[PDB]
Amino acid sequence: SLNNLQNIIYNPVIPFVGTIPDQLDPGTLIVIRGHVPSDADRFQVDLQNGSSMKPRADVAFHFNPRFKRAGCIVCNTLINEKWGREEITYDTPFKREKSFEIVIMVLKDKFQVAVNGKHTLLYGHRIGPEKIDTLGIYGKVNIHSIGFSF
Ligand SMILES: OC[C@H]1O[C@@H](O[C@H]2[C@H](O)[C@@H](O)[C@H](O)O[C@@H]2CO)[C@H](O)[C@@H](O)[C@H]1O
Ligand code: NA
Ligand SMILES: [Zn+2]
Repeated sequence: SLNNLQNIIYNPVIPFVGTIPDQLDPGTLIVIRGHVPSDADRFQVDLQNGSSMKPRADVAFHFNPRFKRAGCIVCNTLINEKWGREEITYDTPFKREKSFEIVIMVLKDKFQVAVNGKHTLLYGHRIGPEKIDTLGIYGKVNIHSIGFSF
C-alpha cells in the first residue's frame, strides 16, 4: 500500500543528491517515479552513507538499470570506493521511452524492489540500513517525483 506515501521532491535536476528525512526502518518505502529517455544507456538509484564525493561515499544499495542489448539491472554495494560482488537481474521491466514507478521496501534483512506494481528483485543488506542517510540518482533518467513512507 502507498497510502502513507509522502512525495516531497518533484522534477529534480539529475544528478540528484538529497538527505533522506528519516531512518530507514523495516516497512519504510522509497518511491521514485520517472521516465527513461530514448538515448539512455543506464541510470542508478544509490542509497548512500553520506554525500561525500572525495572520497566517494559508501553506497549501501546501488540499483542500476542498464539498457544495452537485452537489458538488465545490476545491484551492488560500494565500500571504500570499491565495488563488491554484483547481483545481476536479467528480468528487467525498464524500457527506453517508458515511464516507471520504483518502490523500494526496506525489510529487516534485505530490500525488496517492485517496479510498475510487480516484484522485481531482492537485495540482502551489506551495510546496516541505519547507516543510510542519502539518496542519489544519477545517469540518463528523468525523475518526476521522489517520496517516502516511514
Ligand atoms: O557493480 C556495479 C558497478 O559496475 C561497474 O562496472 C563494472 C561492470 O558491471 C563489470 O561487468 C565489469 O567487469 O567491471 C566494471 C567495473 O567494476 C560500473 O562502472 C559502476 O558504475 C557500477 O555500476
Ligand atoms: Na557508479
Ligand atoms: Zn513520464
